[PDB]
Amino acid sequence: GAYVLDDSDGLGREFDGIGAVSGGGATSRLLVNYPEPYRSEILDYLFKPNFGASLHILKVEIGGDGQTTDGTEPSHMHYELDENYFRGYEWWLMKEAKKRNPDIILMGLPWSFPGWLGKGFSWPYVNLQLTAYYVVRWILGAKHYHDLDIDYIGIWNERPFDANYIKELRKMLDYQGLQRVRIIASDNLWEPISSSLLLDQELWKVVDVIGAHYPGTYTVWNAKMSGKKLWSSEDFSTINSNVGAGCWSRILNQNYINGNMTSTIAWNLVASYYEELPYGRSGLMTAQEPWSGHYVVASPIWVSAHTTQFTQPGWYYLKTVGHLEKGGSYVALTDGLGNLTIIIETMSHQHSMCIRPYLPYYNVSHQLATFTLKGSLREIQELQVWYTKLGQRLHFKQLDTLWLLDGSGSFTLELEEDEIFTLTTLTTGRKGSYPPPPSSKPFPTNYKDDFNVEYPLFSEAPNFADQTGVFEYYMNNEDREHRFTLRQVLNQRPITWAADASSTISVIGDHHWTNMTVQCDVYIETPRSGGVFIAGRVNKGGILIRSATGVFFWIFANGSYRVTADLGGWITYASGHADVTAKRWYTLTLGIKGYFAFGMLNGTILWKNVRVKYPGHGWAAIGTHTFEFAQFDNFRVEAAR
Ligand SMILES: *[C@@H]1O[C@H](CO)[C@@H](O[C@@H]2O[C@H](CO)[C@@H](O[C@@H]3O[C@H](CO)[C@@H](O)[C@H](O)[C@@H]3O)[C@H](O)[C@H]2NC(C)=O)[C@H](O)[C@H]1NC(C)=O
Ligand SMILES: *[C@@H]1O[C@H](CO)[C@@H](O[C@@H]2O[C@H](CO)[C@@H](O)[C@H](O)[C@H]2NC(C)=O)[C@H](O)[C@H]1NC(C)=O
Ligand SMILES: *[C@@H]1O[C@H](CO)[C@@H](O)[C@H](O)[C@H]1NC(C)=O
Ligand SMILES: *[C@@H]1O[C@H](CO)[C@@H](O)[C@H](O)[C@H]1NC(C)=O
Ligand SMILES: OC[C@H]1O[C@@H](O)[C@H](O)[C@@H](O)[C@H]1O
Ligand SMILES: [Ca+2]
Repeated sequence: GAYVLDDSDGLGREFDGIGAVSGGGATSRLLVNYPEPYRSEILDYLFKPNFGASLHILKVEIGGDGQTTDGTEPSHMHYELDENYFRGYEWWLMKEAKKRNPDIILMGLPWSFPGWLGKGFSWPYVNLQLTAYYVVRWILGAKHYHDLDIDYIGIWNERPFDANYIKELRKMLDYQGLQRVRIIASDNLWEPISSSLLLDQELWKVVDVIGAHYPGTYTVWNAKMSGKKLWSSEDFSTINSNVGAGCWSRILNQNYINGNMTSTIAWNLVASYYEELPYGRSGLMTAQEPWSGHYVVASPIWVSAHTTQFTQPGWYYLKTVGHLEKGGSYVALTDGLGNLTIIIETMSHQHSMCIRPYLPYYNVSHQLATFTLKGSLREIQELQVWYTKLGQRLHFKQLDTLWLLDGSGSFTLELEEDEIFTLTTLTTGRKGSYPPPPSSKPFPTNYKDDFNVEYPLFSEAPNFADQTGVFEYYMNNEDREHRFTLRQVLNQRPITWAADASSTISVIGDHHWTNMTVQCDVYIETPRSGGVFIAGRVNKGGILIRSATGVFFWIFANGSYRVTADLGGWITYASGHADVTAKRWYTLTLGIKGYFAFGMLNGTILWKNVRVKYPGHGWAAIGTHTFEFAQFDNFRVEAAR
């Protein structure tokens, strides 16, 4: 009915920021090859202050060469004795974010690790000092090569922690003069981390934040007892339609209200991965067409604004926050300098369903809300007003100032369903705008890449999304016909997070493609036992990469060939002998039209009119039989969608 907002009785918990994740996995893959100015606009919509999402926090995967949801991300140590601080795009992303917001808070977390850390096991805790050394090299590198200070380091995404590891990781950070860097654990459930902290003072000393995943707005008693900052360190993961923006809006408030969480971080920052990959379009905005420049500033960018443009890490929540009588919720915060921000949400059950968890139905309906400013707040007479309505929508529209000059220090609102209001003393608010970008367009139906780039800006060719193994630009001075190629660089299975395939593979193009011709030069580096393939109609990737079907055309250095229906090689379409050895350049062609396929070795037919499942559709792809060195060159694809 009436709700009091006051601070004379003290303050709530310190606010830590709203953020998002790049990674887990390859979520930003297709953002790096956006033409300008679009790439830069997209970044502005995410990171520029007083503009778009205006994020406070950027969390990135520390790549371990394993598949980690929508692809793999390259590690800084592929092998023992390898150190390279320039692979992939997270370094870049971090720099672009610091460019726009110098005060952005940066976080790193591993999902997978290179297999060599396991010392013969797929386990990152066999040698604690080795795994810590690995993780600490990354933090050092960020600083030494990119001038990036990493503020928070995690443990092992949604996997078990080892308390001795966390202790070692702290000792190791300190030893390298990284006392400044804080530790967040365990990026999984509230337990066993929370009880672990109450039972072990030494573990308690070295963990600074409890970050939990998909908590459904709630915490647990042990976490409250710990006195640690509590964060939803990964949340959201829902299609950025109105439903998703509704989900985001509700949990932004109710994570603090119900769960005492002082930060929430969305997976993922931006949908820059093929939509047909797992959890497609579940970023705060969409940017999945570098070939066209098309991007969508989706509802969740403006939901974010309603909190980020009007708060900063270091502000405090008030004690007075809660639910509304008739549905929805409200939080309020101050900076302790006379500024006050009020964020109100009325998301209806039906337009705010998150993927994890699903909420039993709850009611929201029209209501009036009366707010009264007691304590050091009574002295406020003017408040700027921002308003969003989800579902025909209006986004982040500024409304006329509200005045409380009567001396009541009180006002009232006509709240309805699926609305958000931000009431703030701050006047910096802005609904940033660039002109609309180009219209969406399918992936090009003729496409070529000869990999001829001597100093590439990124470590991998555009549009190729690795789903097992890691493919890289490769310069080979000692050959002149193939001096610039794409090379698969893993020589052993990673300490996996997902169920990586047994074969490496990178997918590309348009998932709708159904008739297509794929050509590529391939070179097998391993004698006797090596193998490579090219494919089309590849229908699954990411988390599901093991399930992928399609038409796979393999050659091996034992003088043989197989055509399979599946990446796992279980199902045979044709197989035979071929004049193929290791360490020789061969040109593969694969043609698939309706019910039939054919392969050519070096322009000459190897197999014709082999029957294949149809209809079927999916990407094109290149890859290798195991985790083995191989090269590709002069890639082309001609497709019909
Ligand atoms: C990919 O290739 C398949 C196979 O070529 C395409 O399906 C085929 O579509 C054609 C024409 O669109 C069908 O042609 C036939 O033409 C005669 C004469 O006018 C007509 O009387 C028949 O009823 C039929 O329309 C053909 O039957 C059909 N083949 C199969 C196996 O379904 C497909 O359109 C191609 N996909 C894309 C989008 O490029
Ligand atoms: C409200 O917010 C601002 C920013 O936090 C407070 O600080 C001043 O704000 C102006 C405008 O941004 C700056 O140009 C000054 O340099 C800031 N002064 C200081 C000492 O930081 C401001 O004091 C707060 N008070 C209100 C309600 O306006
Ligand atoms: C957390 O929130 C509850 C209500 O949701 C509140 O009563 C309690 O004081 C808070 N716990 C803290 C800040 O430790
Ligand atoms: C929700 O509550 C309102 C107000 O009490 C009521 O009019 C409406 O019938 C309720 N809807 C459901 C499905 O419970
Ligand atoms: O909902 C999808 C997300 O789920 C999390 O468990 C994971 O950390 C993310 O990488 C992503 O897969
Ligand atoms: Ca070349």
